[PDB]
Amino acid sequence: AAQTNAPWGLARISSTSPGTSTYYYDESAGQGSCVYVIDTGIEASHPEFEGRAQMVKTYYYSSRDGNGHGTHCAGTVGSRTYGVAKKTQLFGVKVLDDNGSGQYSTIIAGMDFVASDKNNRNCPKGVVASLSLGGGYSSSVNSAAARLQSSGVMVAVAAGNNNADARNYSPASEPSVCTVGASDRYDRRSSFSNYGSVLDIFGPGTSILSTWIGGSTRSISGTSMATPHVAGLAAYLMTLGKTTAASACRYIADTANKGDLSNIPFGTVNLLAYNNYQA
Ligand SMILES: [Ca+2]
Ligand SMILES: [Ca+2]
Repeated sequence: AAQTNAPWGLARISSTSPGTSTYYYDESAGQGSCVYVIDTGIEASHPEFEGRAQMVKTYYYSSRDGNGHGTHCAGTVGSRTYGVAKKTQLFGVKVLDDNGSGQYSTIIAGMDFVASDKNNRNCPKGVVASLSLGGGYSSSVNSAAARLQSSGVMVAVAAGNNNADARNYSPASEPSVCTVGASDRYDRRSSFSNYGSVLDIFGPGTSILSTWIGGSTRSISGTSMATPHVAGLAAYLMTLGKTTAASACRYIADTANKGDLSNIPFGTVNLLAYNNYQA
């Protein structure tokens, strides 16, 4: 299946090379897999989610995404136009308030909620979690991402937008999860992207067009937008029976476009998330 004049990020993850604008992907499109977006929530009622999105848990007055971040990250995961996995189920978990911040205790509850809640959802194809959030190192948060991962959920976390080594950010520094750096359309590492041995993969991160609240659309940059891409890709690859939750990260890193990116620090992996789809 080809989606012409697709956002550059989608087009790129179906491409050996930059500069193309068609997104190629198996028409299965992550159907029957579930991506839990742990973020500010999801405007489920956005025409772009086609009913496939729902808020499953909040730690605040409203499960409504007043911020947008989560709706935008959910969009890049499984929105019809902007999503990688156009047929995946998206499960909003609002750990972040409408100011886009959240206590580490809350976030941890959210990761643990998903580990359990997946046993309450139909995901024959397998479960993904897209942690487009981060902050200072915290072994507690790291352990929570590890647990989620262990629980049989592919976890994709942002490296962080600090242009520093991601060893010093959580859950970015957790070994067991898929730490995602960000690239731009010209295959450069996004200026803001965190790096370091801990990173597993890059994903489109700069000027990522995706769904926004008030049923709208807008481009925003950040490793936070790379992550949904890779989460999405994991949902697409699990539905194709090409990988499992446990090994998805490895499988994405094996099948990635190698050496393509410029401005990658020595000892950071030069791997760009590829769907490795042949039409
Ligand atoms: Ca674009
Ligand atoms: Ca976002």
